[PDB]
Amino acid sequence: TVPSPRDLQFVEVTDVKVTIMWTPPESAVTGYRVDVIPVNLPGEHGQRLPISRNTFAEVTGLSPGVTYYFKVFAVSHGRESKPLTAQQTTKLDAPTNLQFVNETDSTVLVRWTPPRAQITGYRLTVGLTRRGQPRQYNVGPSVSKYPLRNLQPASEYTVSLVAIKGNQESPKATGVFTTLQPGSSIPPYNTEVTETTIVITWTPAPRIGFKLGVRPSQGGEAPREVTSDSGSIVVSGLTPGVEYVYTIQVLRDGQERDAPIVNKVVTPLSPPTNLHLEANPDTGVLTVSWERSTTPDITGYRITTTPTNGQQGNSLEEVVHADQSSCTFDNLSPGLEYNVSVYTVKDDKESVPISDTIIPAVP
Repeated sequence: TVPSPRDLQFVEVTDVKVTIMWTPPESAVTGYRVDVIPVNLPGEHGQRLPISRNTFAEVTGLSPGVTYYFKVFAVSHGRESKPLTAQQTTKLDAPTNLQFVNETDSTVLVRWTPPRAQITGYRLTVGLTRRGQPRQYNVGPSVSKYPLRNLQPASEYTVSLVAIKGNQESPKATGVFTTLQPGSSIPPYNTEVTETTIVITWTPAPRIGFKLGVRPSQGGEAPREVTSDSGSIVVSGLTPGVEYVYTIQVLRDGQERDAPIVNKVVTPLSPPTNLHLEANPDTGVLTVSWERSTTPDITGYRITTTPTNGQQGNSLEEVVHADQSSCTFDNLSPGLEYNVSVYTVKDDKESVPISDTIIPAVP
């Protein structure tokens, strides 16, 4: 009979990571192994951590806003103790890429990318950067844009947006914008950002054009700056996962007669490509491999397996470092269909996955 550890403590709790530590039993122990199991959600994925002599464990690759069981087993003489078990809910992740479109000198359209967690609403705060207290707006959980009105012209505003889920609040997404000078008419424009492009679109008009500059906010790449009267400018060749300052300036009769509009955005992470699944019927292990993501400075990859038949409890995931272009899954039922997905991971951010299905041949 192996005595169990004691006093489970939560050292770090973020949206994607939980660090736990515990007190050893008063007996000689080979090491500890940690299981992480979702409490309520069947679509979520668990993890099994290898044995270690450390009295703490850092668990990453968790889903924001999800409750997990954390179970610590002591190991001795090849036998395991009863688990030391505690529950923790991860925090919410913040909305990303607050974007602003100037419509008039008093109206601005706010846009953003919703967080990964399931939410019940947003709290949107907008106020003059250097004057007074900001207004607050209650925003619904399904929307990704909000119109602002009665703004002071030629004035800089500070904007914050937090996601809400019941009593839980995410960290804030922040941004700044400056309204147009009074009475100024700019053609209606729209912006979109992808992994490698920043695009501006508008309806062409005689003697009106746009200039779009893009440069990395942290430096490291040469700046870009091009113009067009065609109604669209596509700046491609950008690096995924990088913060870019992009500047828009209207051109009237080929001349710059209005102040430039300054914006900031982070390009989405790029997924891995060329996913391959190979199942060995004689050993029972599945090998997953991919071509590295084109995103530099990622933190790793997250690999999930899910049976396509809605089964529960057979949903494990693996987190690997960025030098790994492969991983293996051991106990998958042969003859059954599994969906395997691989995500590029950078801190609490993830790419869209690359996915494929496999039927392990039952020997």
